[PDB]
Amino acid sequence: AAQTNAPWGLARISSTSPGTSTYYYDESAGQGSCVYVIDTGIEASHPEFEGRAQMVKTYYYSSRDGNGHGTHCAGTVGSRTYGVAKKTQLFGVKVLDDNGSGQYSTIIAGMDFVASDKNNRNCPKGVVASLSLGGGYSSSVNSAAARLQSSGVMVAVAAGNNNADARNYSPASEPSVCTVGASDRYDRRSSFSNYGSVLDIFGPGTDILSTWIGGSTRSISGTSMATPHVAGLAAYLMTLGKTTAASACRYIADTANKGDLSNIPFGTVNLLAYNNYQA
Ligand SMILES: [Ca+2]
Ligand SMILES: [Ca+2]
Repeated sequence: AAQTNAPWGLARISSTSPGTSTYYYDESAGQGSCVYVIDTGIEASHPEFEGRAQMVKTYYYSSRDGNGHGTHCAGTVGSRTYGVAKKTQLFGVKVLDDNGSGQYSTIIAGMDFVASDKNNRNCPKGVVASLSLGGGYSSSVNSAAARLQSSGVMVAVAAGNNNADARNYSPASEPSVCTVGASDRYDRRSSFSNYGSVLDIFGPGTDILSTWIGGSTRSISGTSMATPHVAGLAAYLMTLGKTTAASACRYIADTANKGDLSNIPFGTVNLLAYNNYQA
């Protein structure tokens, strides 16, 4: 399948070079997989989700996304026009309030919730969790991410936007999950992207067009935007049978575009998510 005039990020993950505008992907498109978006919520009624999204848990007064961040990330995972895995099932867990903030205790509870909840869902091709959030180092937050990964969920987390070593941020610094940095359309490390040895992979993160609340769209930037590219790619590859939840991050790194990125500090991987599609 081919989506013409795709958002640059989708085109980038199906090409060995920057500057293309078509997203090439297998028609299976993540069908039979499930992705939990742990964030500010998801506007599930947005036409772009085609009924494939639903809220399953909130830690606040409402399950509504009053911010937009979660809806944007969800859109990059699996919306029709802006998504990597266009037929995946999306589950929203609202651990962030409508200002985009959340206590570590709530974020941890949300991770433990997903580890349990997945046992009540029909996700024959596997389960992914996308965490476009983070803050200062916390061994408790790292431990929760490790548990979620251990339980059989492919965990993808944002490296953070501090232009610093991700070792001082959580859950970015948990080695057992998939830690994602951001690149721009010219294959540069995004100027805000964290780096360091704990990074596993880079994905598109600057000027990413996706769904927004009020049935709208908008373009924003961050490692929060790169993370759902990788989460969606994992769901896509699991549906194809190429990899499993335990090994998807490694498979993605193994099959990535290597050495294409500029402004990568010594000691950080130069690996850009790539779906290796061939018609
Ligand atoms: Ca290349
Ligand atoms: Ca890792």
